[PDB]
Amino acid sequence: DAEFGHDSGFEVRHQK
Amino acid sequence: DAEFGHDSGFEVRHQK
Ligand SMILES: [Zn+2]
Repeated sequence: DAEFGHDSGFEVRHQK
Repeated sequence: DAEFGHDSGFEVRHQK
């Protein structure tokens, strides 16, 4: 699991 | 899941 904080994060950092 | 590539991403971007 991770999506409770993970949207994406690859160059753009986490947006939520 | 996203943990297979998620280590973080909040300030540093994704490292895994
Ligand atoms: Zn992430």
